[PDB]
Parts: sequence; C-alpha cells; structure tokens
Amino acid sequence: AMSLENVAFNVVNKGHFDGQQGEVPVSIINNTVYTKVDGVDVELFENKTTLPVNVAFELWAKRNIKPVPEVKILNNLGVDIAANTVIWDYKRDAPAHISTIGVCSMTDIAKKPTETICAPLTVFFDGRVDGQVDLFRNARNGVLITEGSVKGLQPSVGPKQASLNGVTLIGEAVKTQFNYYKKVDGVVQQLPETYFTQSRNLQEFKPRSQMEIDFLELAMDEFIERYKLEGYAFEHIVYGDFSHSQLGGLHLLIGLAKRFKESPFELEDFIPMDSTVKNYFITDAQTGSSKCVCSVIDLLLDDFVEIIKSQDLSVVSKVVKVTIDYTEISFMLWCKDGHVETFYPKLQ
Amino acid sequence: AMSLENVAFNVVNKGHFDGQQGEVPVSIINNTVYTKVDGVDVELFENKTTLPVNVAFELWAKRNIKPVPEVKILNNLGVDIAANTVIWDYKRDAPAHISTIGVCSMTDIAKKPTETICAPLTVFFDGRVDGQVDLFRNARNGVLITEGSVKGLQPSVGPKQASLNGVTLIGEAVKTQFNYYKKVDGVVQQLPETYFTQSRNLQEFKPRSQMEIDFLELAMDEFIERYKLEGYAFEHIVYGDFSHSQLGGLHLLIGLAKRFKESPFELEDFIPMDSTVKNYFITDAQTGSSKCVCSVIDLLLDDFVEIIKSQDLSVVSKVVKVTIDYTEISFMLWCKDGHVETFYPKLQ
Amino acid sequence: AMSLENVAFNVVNKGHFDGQQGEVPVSIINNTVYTKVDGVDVELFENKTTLPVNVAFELWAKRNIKPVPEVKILNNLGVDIAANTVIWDYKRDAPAHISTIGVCSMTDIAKKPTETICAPLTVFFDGRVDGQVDLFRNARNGVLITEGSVKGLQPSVGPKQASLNGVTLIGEAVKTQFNYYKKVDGVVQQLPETYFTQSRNLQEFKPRSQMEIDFLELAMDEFIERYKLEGYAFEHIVYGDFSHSQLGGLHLLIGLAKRFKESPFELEDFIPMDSTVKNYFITDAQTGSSKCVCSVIDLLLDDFVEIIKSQDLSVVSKVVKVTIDYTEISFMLWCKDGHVETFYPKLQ
Amino acid sequence: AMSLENVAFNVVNKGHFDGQQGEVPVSIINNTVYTKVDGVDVELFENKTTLPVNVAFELWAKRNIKPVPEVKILNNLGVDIAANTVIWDYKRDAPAHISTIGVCSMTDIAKKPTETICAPLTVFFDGRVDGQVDLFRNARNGVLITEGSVKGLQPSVGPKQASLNGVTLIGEAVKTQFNYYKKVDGVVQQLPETYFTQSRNLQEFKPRSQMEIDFLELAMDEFIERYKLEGYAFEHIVYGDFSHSQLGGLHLLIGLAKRFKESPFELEDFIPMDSTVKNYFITDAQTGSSKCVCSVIDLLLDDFVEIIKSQDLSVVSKVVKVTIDYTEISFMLWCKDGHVETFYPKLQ
Amino acid sequence: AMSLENVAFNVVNKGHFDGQQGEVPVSIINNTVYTKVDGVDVELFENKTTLPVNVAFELWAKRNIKPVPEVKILNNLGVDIAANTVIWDYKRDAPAHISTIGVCSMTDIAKKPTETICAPLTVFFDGRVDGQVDLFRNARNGVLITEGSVKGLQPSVGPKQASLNGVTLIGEAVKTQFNYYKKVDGVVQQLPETYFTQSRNLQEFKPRSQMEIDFLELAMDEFIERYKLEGYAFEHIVYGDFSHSQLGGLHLLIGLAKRFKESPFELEDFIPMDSTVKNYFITDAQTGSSKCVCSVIDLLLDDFVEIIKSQDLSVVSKVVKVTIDYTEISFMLWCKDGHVETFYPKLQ
Ligand SMILES: NCCNC(=O)Nc1ccccc1
Ligand SMILES: NCCNC(=O)Nc1ccccc1
Ligand SMILES: NCCNC(=O)Nc1ccccc1
Repeated sequence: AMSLENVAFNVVNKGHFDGQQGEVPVSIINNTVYTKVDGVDVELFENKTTLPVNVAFELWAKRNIKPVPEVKILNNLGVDIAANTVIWDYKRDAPAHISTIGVCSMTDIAKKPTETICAPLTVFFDGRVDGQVDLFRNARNGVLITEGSVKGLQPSVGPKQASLNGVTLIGEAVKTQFNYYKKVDGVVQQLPETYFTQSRNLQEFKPRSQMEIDFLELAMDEFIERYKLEGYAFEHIVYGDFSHSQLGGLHLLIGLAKRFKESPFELEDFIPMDSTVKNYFITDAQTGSSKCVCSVIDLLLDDFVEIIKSQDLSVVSKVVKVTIDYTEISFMLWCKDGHVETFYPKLQ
Repeated sequence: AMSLENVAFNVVNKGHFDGQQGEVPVSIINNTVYTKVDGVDVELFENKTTLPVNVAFELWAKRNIKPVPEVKILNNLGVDIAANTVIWDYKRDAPAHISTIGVCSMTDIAKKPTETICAPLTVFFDGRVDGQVDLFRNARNGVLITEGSVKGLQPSVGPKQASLNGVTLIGEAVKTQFNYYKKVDGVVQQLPETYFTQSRNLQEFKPRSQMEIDFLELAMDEFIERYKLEGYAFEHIVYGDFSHSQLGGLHLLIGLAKRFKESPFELEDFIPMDSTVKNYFITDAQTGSSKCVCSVIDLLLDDFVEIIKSQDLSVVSKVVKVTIDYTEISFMLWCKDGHVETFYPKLQ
Repeated sequence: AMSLENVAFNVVNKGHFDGQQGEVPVSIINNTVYTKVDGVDVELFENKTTLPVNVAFELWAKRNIKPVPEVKILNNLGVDIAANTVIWDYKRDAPAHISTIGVCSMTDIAKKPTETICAPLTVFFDGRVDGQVDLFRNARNGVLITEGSVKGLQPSVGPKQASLNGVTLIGEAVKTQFNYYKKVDGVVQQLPETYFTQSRNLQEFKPRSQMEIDFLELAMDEFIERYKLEGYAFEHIVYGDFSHSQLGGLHLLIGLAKRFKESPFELEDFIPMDSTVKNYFITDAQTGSSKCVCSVIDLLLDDFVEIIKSQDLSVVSKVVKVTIDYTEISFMLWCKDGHVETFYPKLQ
Repeated sequence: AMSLENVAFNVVNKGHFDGQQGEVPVSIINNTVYTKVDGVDVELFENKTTLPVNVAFELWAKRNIKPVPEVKILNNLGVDIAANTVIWDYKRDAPAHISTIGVCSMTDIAKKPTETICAPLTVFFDGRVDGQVDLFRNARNGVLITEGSVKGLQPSVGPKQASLNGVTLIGEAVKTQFNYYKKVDGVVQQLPETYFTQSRNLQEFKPRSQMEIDFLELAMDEFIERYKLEGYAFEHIVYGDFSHSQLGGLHLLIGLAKRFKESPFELEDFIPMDSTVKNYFITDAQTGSSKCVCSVIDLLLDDFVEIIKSQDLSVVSKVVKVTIDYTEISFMLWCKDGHVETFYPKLQ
Repeated sequence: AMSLENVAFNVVNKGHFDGQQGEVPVSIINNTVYTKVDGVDVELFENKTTLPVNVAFELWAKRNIKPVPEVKILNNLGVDIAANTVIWDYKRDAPAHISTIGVCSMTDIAKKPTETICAPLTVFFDGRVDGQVDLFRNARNGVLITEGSVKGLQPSVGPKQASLNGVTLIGEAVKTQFNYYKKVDGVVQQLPETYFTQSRNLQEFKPRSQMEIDFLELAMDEFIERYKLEGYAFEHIVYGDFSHSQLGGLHLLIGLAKRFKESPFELEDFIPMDSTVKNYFITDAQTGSSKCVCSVIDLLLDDFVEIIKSQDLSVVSKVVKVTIDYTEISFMLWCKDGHVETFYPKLQ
C-alpha cells in the first residue's frame, strides 16, 4: 500500500521509511518535496538525481540505514543491483544502482532476486538480512557480505570501514568489517589478494600507523631518513613539489593532509563519485602551483611504501598494476639511474 | 486513504476520481504527471495551474462531472469556494476557486462547510447532493443551485445552459436550468431580474430566435428595415464598421459570427477567463481594421434590441447599467439628434 | 562521431538524422532545443518525453522515416525494443520503447541485437533492412516484418495500414502491408487468426465497405432492416442511446463518426496512447448524455456484424474473447430472450 | 517609470503597452506570467523565447500593433534591430530581433538610434513615426519604410501585404504597401528589381489571378494546354508526382493547395520561421509518397511561369538566381532535349 | 569540431577543455550537465548563469586555468571582452564578460580580435600568449597584461595578486604581478597612480606589514598610541562601534578580521560580485549591533592610514576621491573641531 503520502509520513515520523502506515500531505514544486507542517511548507527532500522527484524521494527514504560496503567497493566488485534495499550514494545524492528489487514499483525490475531478470546481473546480498545467504547460493551472479562465517564458502576479509548513512567509519558500536563473496555464472569466486584505501577526509585526517604518525610529525628529510626511503621520490610523490607552475607529484592523501595543516589548497572534484583513485584539479593557495588532473589515492602509508619497494627500477617507464579495493589500479612508474623519478596512479 | 497513486489509479480506471481503492505507479517530471503504461510513460495530466503539480492533479481528478453553473455565473454571484467538490475552469485549465472543503488536504480550509472558517465565505451548495439544501439554510453565506422547489426559499430561474465537463450545453438528457439562491450575512438575498448571455462559440454559432435567423440570413439595410431599428446604430454596434484604421463597433457576438462566414479575424483574448463581457484585441484579416480593447457580449439579439430600444436617446452620454448574468454590466450610450451614435459595454 | 551539434545539423539540413557530417550551434533552454538561425533562436525540438532534452532530441531525429507497424500492433506483439532504429510514438511525442540498440549511446543497451542483453527481449526486426531477417533467425526473441516471402518462415499478413511519420495510411507509393513473424524462447510462435482495427479519425472518417456507406447514409431502423440486424442492439451499441444521464452504448467508431456530422461531442482521451480498444470520457454536447469510461473500438462495420452475429445469445452474460490486432480483446455479451441487451469491449 | 506591474497593467487594461500609468499584481511561475483576476490567477503571457520570462513579457506587450513588413522581408534586407519598437515574430512567439533601442532596459543597447552602438547595425526605421525619416538620413546603416514619397530618396515599392498582429493581409482600412529604402556604410543602396512571395496559407488559399483560378479549377493536361506550358515539367514541379517512394517535385504552394482539397498531407516545418523559401518534410497521406527536404515557395503562378519560360533550356544543369523578397533565391534548373526535367529552389 | 560531447569528454579526462578529441555521453536535466560514469549519471556542471546550460558548460570548461587579473581590476579598466579565452568570474559562477572571441560559437562575436566588431570594445590581451602583444598594438581599444617589459610601452605595475582558478593568491610558483597597458581610440594610456585592495578573506586573513601585525596583536588604545592615530576615528572606522542599535563604522577588512577572532558576525553579500568596495548587511552576533549597507574595503592598513593622514579636516563633510584598483572610489569624510568623526567609502 505504497504512496508518496505514506513515504513522506515515514520521513516525517520515523526519520526514514519504516513500513509504518499513515499519510502526510505533500506538495511537489519542481525537483523538491515539501510537507505542510502546520500552515507552511517544510522541505523534506531536494532532488539531485536524474530520476523523477517522487521516484527518487521514495528511493532516498527507503535507503539502507545499516553500515553497508562503500560504493567504490561495490562498483569494483561488478555489483549491478541491490537485493530488496537501496544503497544510497551519498557522494552523488542519488541511488547507487540503476534498478531496484522489491523496493520501489517504478524502479523495480523484480520483487525477489530469484526472478530470471536478475540472473545475469550481479545482485548484492546482505548476509545480515534473513535468507540472503541462501539467495546468494542459488543466485546465478551475486556479491554477498556477511559478518561472520558461511559454511563451505571461502571468505575474503574486506575493508575495516563501511558507510553508515554517508559517514564512512570504522565501527565500534557496530561491525563494519565484512566477509566478501562473489559468484560468476554459478561459480563461487576466489577474490584477489588486495589492498584497501583508507577512505579518509582532508579536514579530519587521522594517522593509522607509526609510519603515518612519523610522516605527519617529522620533517621531510628525517621521515625518509628513518624509513630508508632514499631514492623513492617521496619528496615529489608524497610530499609534493610546489615550486613550479605545474604542481609536482602530491598523489597520496597523507601528503595533502600534511600540506593542509600548514597551508590550504583548492581540490576541484570535477567527477564527484566514489572511486579507488580520485582525480582532482588542485591549486595550492600559497605558492600558486596547480595541476588539472592530479590523481590522489588514499592508501595506508606503509602500503604505498611496500608497493613502491616491491618494484623494479630498471626501465624508464612501465605500467605497474596493483590490486586495490578489488580492482586493478594501473600506475605509471617512472625511473632514472636506479631510482624513482615519479610513481603516480595511471590516468585511464 | 488519499494518495497520488490512488488518485492516478482512479484517473486510469474510472476516467476521474471515483473513491475506488487501488494504486498505479506515477512519475512527476516538472509540471506533468505520467504513469508507466507497460514499459513507457503515458501522460495523465499537464499542470497549467499556479498550484503544485500533484495538488492540482488531485483537484482536476476530483472535479465535478455533473452539469454545474458556468464560472462567470458563479463569479457574478460572489462565489468564493465550493462545498465538497471542485468546480473546474476549463477555460483556464485550473480550479475555479482558491481553497477547497472536504476534497484535497493540501487546499482544504475545512472538511465540512459548517466550520467557522467558511462562515464569511460564500460557499457554493449543490442542492442535487444529499443534505446541501440544509447546509445552505445554516450556512452564513452561500449560493445554492436546485433542480426543483425548496420550501420557503424564493427561487431565481437561472440560465438554460450549464457546463458539463467544459461543454456549455442546453441539456436534454440532463437538467441544466437551475434555481439560484444567495445569502449574505445569514440573510437570503433577493436575486435581481436579469438577462443571460447565450454562451456561444464563433466557430459553431447557431441562431436562437427568428430575429437571429433574419440577422444571419438577410442583408444589413433590410434586417434593420424589418425590425424597425432605424436610429439605433446597429450598422456600427452589431454589424461593425471595418472602414477606418480602428475597427468600429462590433460588440455583439452575432455580428462577429456573421462577419466570420464571409471573412476571418484574429481575436486575442488577453485575459483568458469566463466573463459576461469579454475583451478582445481584434484584427479583421480582410480590411486590416483593428481594436485593442473590443468589448464583445453574447446576448440573444432580441435581448440587445429590447435593451437599446427601451433606452432614452435625449442626452449625449449616459451610463446604462443592465443586469446580465446577475451582474450590473455598465454600458456607455452615446447619442445625437434622437439616434444612437454608439452603445457599447463601458470600459471601467 | 555523434554529438548534439551534429544531430541538430542533420535536423536543420536533412530534415532528420541522415548520418551527414557537420555541426550547427545549439542552445538548450529547459526541455526545448534551439538553433541560432542568423541572429535569433529558432526552436528545433520541444521535449515532451521523460528522457533528458538532448537524449530525446537525438532519438526523435534518429526516428524511422519509412512506414512501420502501428505502435498498438507492436505493443500487442510484445515488442520491447527496436533493432538499430527508433520507432516514434507520434501519439505521445516520445520513443515507443524504453531502450535502443546501436542508435543513441545514452539509451543503448547494445550496439547489435546479437548481444546477450537482447536475448530475453523481443527485438523488432525490419526485414526491409539488410541482414535483419537472419538476425531474426538467430535472435532468441523477436518480431520480424517483411514485405515479401521469407523461406521456411510461416507468414502472417498484417494490417493494410502502417504509420508513415505519424500519418496512418494505406500506402500506394509504398508498401504498408507486412508479413509478421514472432519468436519466443528461440521458437517461432504461430500468430493467431485475427481482425484488424481500421485506425481511422473522427474528423476524416471514410467508409471502407458497402455496409459502412449504408450505415452513414441510411436512417437507423432501415440500415438494421437491410442488414437483418434485428435482436443485436445496434441501436444501443453502434448508434448510441443519448436519452439518459449516462450515455448508452456508442462503442464502434463508425457510430461516433455518424453522431459527429449531426452534433459534436467531447472525447477525453485520459490515457493518451495507441491501443486496440481506446477508453474515452465522452460528453455529447447536444443532449448532455455522458460516460466516464466509454470503450470505443474501430473495427470495419462488417467485422463487428460478423463477430456479434456468430455469437450465441442463450446466456445472460459471458466473456467473448476476439483476436483483434494480435491481442485477445475481451467483450461482455449481455442477452435476454434471444437478443443482445449490450455487447461492449469488457472493462478489465 | 517602467515595471513588471505597470507592463501587466497595460496588458490587462489597454490590450498591450500604451504608456498608461498603473499597476496590477503579478506572479511568475517558471516561464509564465499570471495576474490575480479576483481570487484566482489568470495567465497573461506564456514565455516561448530564450529571454527571461519578464524581459520577454515586456517586449511582447511593447510590440508594434500597426502593419509592419513581414519578418522574411526584414531578414532579407539585413535588418538587425528596430528603432524604438518591437517587431514580433508571431511565427516563433519571440521578438524578431536580438536587442532593442529605447524600449526595454534589459534588452536595450541604446535609447536612440543616433548612438555609436547603432552605427554598424542596420536599424529599421518606420517613416510613419515622427522624425524617423531624418533618423534614417543620419543613420549610418538602416532600412526605412514609408507610406508615401520622401524627397531625394529613390523608392522601392514593396509587397502589397504586411503583418498586422500576426495577420498577414492586404490592407484596405490601412496601408500595407510601403516604400523601401536601404543604406549601407552611410550610402543609400539601390534595392534590386524583385518578385514578392504571396505569403498565403494552405487552409485558406485563395487564387490571385486568372491563371491561378484556371490552375485550381481545370484538370492537369488542360491547364498546361491553355497556358502553353509544354516542356516545362509543371506536372512534376507544380502538380507533384505522388507515384514513387520519394514525393516528386511539389515546390509551388498553389500545388500543395490543389492537392489539399482532394487529399491531406503532413508538412513538418522543422525550422519554424518566416523565409522566402520554406523547407518541409512532406508525407502525402493518400499515396504514402514523402520527401525529407521539400523546398516550397509561394510565388504568384504567373510569376513562376514568367520565371521558368524566360529560362534557357540548353544546358543539363545550371544555377538560376531569382530576386524574390529582396533576396537572391538560387534554383537548380535541370533539362533534357529542350525541356525542363525539374526546376526547384536549390538546396544550399 | 566542437560539441557538447567533446567538451564533456575534456572535462572528464583533462579536468577542463584541452582541445583533445573524443566524446563522452551527456544528459541535460534542466540547468545541470551529467555524464554516464558506468551505469549511473555523475554531475559534471551545475548551471548558475543566465546562459543556456550547454552554452555556459562550454564557457566554464574553456576557462583560463592560468593566473589572470581579478574581475574587479578588469571591470575598473573598462574591459568588455577577452581575446580568445574565458575569464571565469568565480564569485558569480558565470563568465565575466557578455560575449567571446574565438572560443564558443554561440557567444562568439568574432574569431579574432582584429575584426571590426571588436574595434569599439576594450578587448583584454594576455601578453603571455603568443602574438597578443602585437594584437594590442593594432587593436583600437584594449587592456594588455604582460609579465615583463614591452618595448616602447610605458608599464603600470598592477597588484601583487591574481586569480588562479578562483584562488586569489600572491604567486611564488607562478608570476601574479603584471604590467598593465590600456589604449583608448588607438592612443596608449597613462594609467592613474593607484592603490590596490589586498583581496583577502575573513576566515584566512593574514597581516601584510608591521602596522597590520601591531593592529591584530595590540589592544585598541595602544595601536593608535604607537601609530599617532589620535583624532582619526580609528576606534569607529577601523575598530567598529558595537554599542548602539546601528553598528558604527567597521569599514576596513582588517577590523572585521580582528572582530572575527573574538566574536562572529553575519555578512550578507546582497550583490555577490567582485568590486573594489564591497557592500554588506552586517549583524554582530555578540552585541546585536547591525547595519544594512556597510561598505567594507580591504586596503593595506598603512595605505588607509596614509590616505586619512593626507586629508584636510576643516569642513564638516566633503567627497574624498581616491584612486584604488584603477577606479575613482569616492569616500565621505566627516569632521568636527579638527578631527575625523567618520571616513567611509561613499554609497554610490
Ligand atoms: N480563469 C482563472 C482560472 N485560474 C485559477 O483558478 N487558478 C488557481 C486555482 C487554484 C489556486 C490558485 C489559482
Ligand atoms: N504512449 C507512450 C509514449 N511514451 C514514451 O514512450 N515514453 C518514454 C520513452 C523513452 C523512455 C522512457 C519513456
Ligand atoms: N523565428 C525566430 C524567432 N525567435 C527569436 O526571435 N528569439 C529571440 C528573441 C530575442 C532574443 C533572443 C532570441
């Protein structure tokens, strides 16, 4: 017994859609949903999606309010659709997937993922919901997340962090570390050995190791000195060269976090989505140095050190593929006389 | 248990709102309501009101599908609101009135007209609906329409025609002639002795008397000759002078209907509504004669003849008030040497 | 090398998309596409779809400009998508189908119909285009139209009429009669023995038989007298009873065409689309008789006569299914004492 | 003392802007202007321009309500701007020109055409307004229209017809024939000896000569027989060949008017504007013959006869330039053995 | 070979328009540009201008990504248009100028500034681009910026700061100090002796002299004591009187910066543009003192001290013109008994 008036009632009284019965009066003026809160109109939802205002209002209200895998993780694992839930893409103010299953009649391609329409698309299954583990076992294609062990299935320990209502966090009061399982054409998969991006902010960056505390506390030539990083171009790649017209290096988030405490800079996110490697148009406000496409990746500093140290420095330029967030991230490794000139994530 | 999905279901399955239960999936794109009719979107309603698309969609679907008094008649009788119905302005694609009573939660000022909010408003009562005659008796202000007699209430036989879903007709299968009753401050006000406009189109004009058949068939100087209309300026007022830069006279619809069979002309309705006197920006396409404000009124030709003949032709210019459609329409009667120079509905 | 500027160039110089190279300057204001035609903006396309203005502009410009099966025929044959073409719904100003194949990158689900995404969808194949007959043979699901014979494939002679740029016509300079072929699950399905709706207008109705000329020329009780239609309720079903508040019968377009010459009436098409049975909210402007859902079907008069005469008139009410336009149209046949009380296309 | 409320007051009380003082309350909902006409909103103007709703509302209200040269004539004479008036494009619901002079502050580039900004623009001068003849004499570039003689200035008798509020007419009550004068770089340019298009409609076409009455009344092979048009392909060019898939010829409006009485056809005006040669996407509804770009020009039949007969028929294909409406319209004259194969307005 | 799909491709892959070939699929939904980044739509640009979404998307992507003079500087120097570049007005989310030269076909008035259309408008020339110095020499009117010396031309050292992608900075990695050259009607100009506004933020204000460090560090009556500012009303003008209903003085940004560390206040920028003197509706959140138009100018404290000290204090009120940012800023100097009562930038 779904309706715009019942969906808005749930937003008004339960904070989101809770299946409760009741209706509040709604008015729609363009791409914005309002409700008469005694006399005057109070805005419940502003549509920022490509979907019709009422269809997207419902999807937003029927979003998952539990910690779910980050959109980048789901996209890297070829997830197409979610089973009986809406993964809200909080960085895009839109539903993460094209269609739904058993959620909104207007976006729904199926009511249950058992239907032939779902057979070819990798349906996401939340093992924390009743019966979704068995739905994954019978599903032709899928991605399952579980909190604990699944009999028979070989687990793949995912990232420590998950998204709770847009907030990317490492849960303490809730579990955010999941077991990943992927299936392709009925065959259970052996997920790759992978690294995970730390998914941190520039404003609230916090070091997650002793190397990260030493990088943020110690001066440039003494962090490298302590960690034997001579000839790995950390001064260029991680610290960033702000001396010339084009901003040099600055590809690890920890370097942007360190440059931030001292001086600010503009990061223009021209493709605002969730990806393992993010591209920014940076302008360092102090020096005036700038770059149009500056690929910034947030790896744990020890992980980037372990990646660059596990490399061959003989050729001038080669493509270094690294499995990060279940995806093959290509990097361009530039060299000269046994040392790194630059090592940035490849612009593909 | 009202909702956009239940209103749209009723539009799809009953042609309008019929109180039936059920829901169809709806999408709102700007000011237009669509429903997925197997695979693709079919438009159910295009919003042309100043109300939000969904609020107006509901009002339109909950419109009166029975013959109701023409909007001009309701406007002349100082009607402000309708009791438990929506009177639709098919001339402007919008509800004839600002607020509702027991229809739409978003426009509703009351559920029943007995409430104190309705006391100073002239609520329209349809005596054809159960209990609306008594609601008129207790209502402080109102306008009642009945098919037959109401005990004690002095009747006022209204126009032969009524609006059935936009179609202004003289009913045969239904009753379009009503009894009018008005009350102001709790006192039943006596309705004036009035004329009624024939509410006809220019494309489908049809004469409604022998004088009207003689006017549309005979030549100019022989219609006047037969009906002794010498000295009343019917050549200017009713026939229309298309000889100078400014179009002369042409104020009776029957004259526009006669000029239409021979030659076309552009009538720019710059204030699109239903009024007893309509103002048009006319451009006669044959001669090129034109007028910016040309007040055109559709009275029965015999009625205009009976109005002008009964007028005193001694003074040069006087204001002639005539009760038409329950409103006092002022006219400017111009004269010279015992004859009418011009007689037009006065520009206030 | 597709672009909004190349699509608009083709609209400006070729009348539609013709694959020609070149670009005209375009501006987009809301849901409307304009081109600067020396100094000022001339409107090339007004978006009436639920697709983005530029995505729909391209689909409209890349429409099929050859006679194609009417949208109702394609909808009755379960057609979901078109192979490398856009079938335009001129009745709703929008593409007849949700997605495209090898036409627009933004709507495209595939470049060629051979792809696994097209396997469960009924792809429409135009046998008049090179290689589309073989594509139908290999396609898991499809609907093929051919001008002549296809070896092995059992033909189904479709309607005489087809849609040429919105114009439903019976071609003389072009072939509008096609051979239909349908396949489901990789199996060529036998098309039913069917009737075809004449797809005519109310304004320009033209009789297509001697019975139709006799119906439009003769009086009521002498058309029935000549065609021995005693006891079949043609006075109610085909002629229409305009005597009571609710309009009786009037379910054959030929009856609406005959009532039209004498008097006008309002037909509110509340679900604007192309269907075998159309539902209208009729208001006869002369009598005032009206119906909310009046199912009107345009069969050839001889076909409706042949359908009703062959029916058994013993039971009071039975569901009469008739195959019209490849769909099983249900009808409710009401009877009493060996004669038809009413026989209308059943309201599901 | 200009304002949206004063402009709307003038629209409401004078039919257009008349410089009168006063203000009515206005509301703007999207691209539409409304005024509260007692209780409810009545629409005064729907914006169809690329200008802001209020800026265009004012331009429309301050339009020229006198007969002015047709937009095509002004466009052919290189007119860029109007002096202290707004020439309205009733064919596109927008001001014919980009900027204004002494009309709207928001579009105004100058208050008077004497200003240096107007010097390289061809300002249109209406000699019927006080002082505009002298403004033309001092204006570096301009186009002047006068009713009578201007001393020293060599006249160019323009078309018999002019546009009066969208209505293209040959004035009787007003003068529609003007004297044209053009100046370029401060030098009075001699206007060419030209033909004029008759500017007629397909619905209300009326012959304007004995040849045109004979063409619309007589059969094909006897109109040509009477007017000695053997060997000029009037059967193809003017009559139109509806026998093959592509519609042949049909380039004179009189041929479309003659084909119209018998059978209808769809003319898709894909570039909606006023031009000497119009391009249409025609689909003959009877035969099914069609053309994507069918250049249709409305010349007087005698004028087209006089153009084609005077042409040399020796070469296979040559470009025939003809001065029509002050513009050199190119035509492609195709020939074989002393006769015309085709003669159409050339597709540039 | 320009197009919406090529412009968006460049935004997606190069961070801005870089002339690279390629096309990404785009959808336009109202005033917002999106691109399908695998499955779902990612927003590339939200239109905040008065230009059509696609025309303004292109201008934004084709913006100058090098340090250019601040919009206020260009407006003060009468710059009308830019030569073969787009100066983005980052404070207005729009292109700084009406038209373009050799950038966007839809805004372009010329391809090269040598054209007669550019002769009367002051074209901005960037001497850092090849051949723009010579274009300035031949240009009738222009404003040239060079990094170094131009033979013959007398330089005018502009501000230390320039705008790099919205970021107003004093370049270290790039040059931001330019040489200004202006030309009027072919005559090279002697630019005025001028002051420059420091163009600083309230959040990140940084002192740029010893007087500014003493003002931000020292208490009120000891800064004045040290700098002999007795009788110059710095307590009112620069410090600000927050004791009465109307906020007194507070006209120098350094005073707003000092009041900010202690307590916050609301600055309503009701005309959000870049001007030498900015007008704000201030409300001091601590005291409740407020002003509707509070003219705030960011001069270096030593410059304001040198301006007020270089004044005559005899008359009660006079207009003090000061050349700041190449424009004549008027100030109202109020006095009594040989001292300043107030000295604020004049409200013109
Ligand atoms: N002829 C005037 C018709 N227009 C309206 O009736 N507009 C309206 C309706 C409801 C609320 C506000 C305005
Ligand atoms: N009679 C229905 C026609 N309407 C449509 O066909 N709408 C549409 C087209 C493409 C994508 C989504 C909706
Ligand atoms: N047939 C073209 C008519 N369209 C316009 O004239 N558009 C317009 C008007 C004023 C400013 C910008 C565009």
